[PDB]
Amino acid sequence: VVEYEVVSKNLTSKMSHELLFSVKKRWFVKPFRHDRQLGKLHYKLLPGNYIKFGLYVLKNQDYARFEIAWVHVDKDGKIEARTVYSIETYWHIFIDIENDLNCPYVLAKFIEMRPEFHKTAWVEESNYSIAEDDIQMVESIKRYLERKI
Ligand code: NI
Repeated sequence: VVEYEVVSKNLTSKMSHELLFSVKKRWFVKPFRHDRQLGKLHYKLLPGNYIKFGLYVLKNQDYARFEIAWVHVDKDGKIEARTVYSIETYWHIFIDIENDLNCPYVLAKFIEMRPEFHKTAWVEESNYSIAEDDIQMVESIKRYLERKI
């Protein structure tokens, strides 16, 4: 195993919401600890491939930046992340995606698991898996956001 770290915080002015997805498990990774105090999620990741989903929101700016990063972990414990996608848009539009009936579910779910005020977000025990592989999946999200934006 190897310990990794992302941000999950929702304050007065901004919100940084990062979740990490398991490429193999085809659903989000169950985090071993959450840090309400410093607004952080702590993961114990089997060496493998992982997508990190980033949502960054300046509320007062009605600003939302959504990213997707590829997180590669080797058996030597070495971590390397890279962004593969990024877009910037109105937060109001992003909050609207939650209620979009015909949308990329994992996306509608990520958004939906955003952190409650001053709390962190959380992930639930699951064996559930989406239909598509990580490529299709990412692409479906991209294809949508473009039409959405
Ligand atoms: Ni490798």
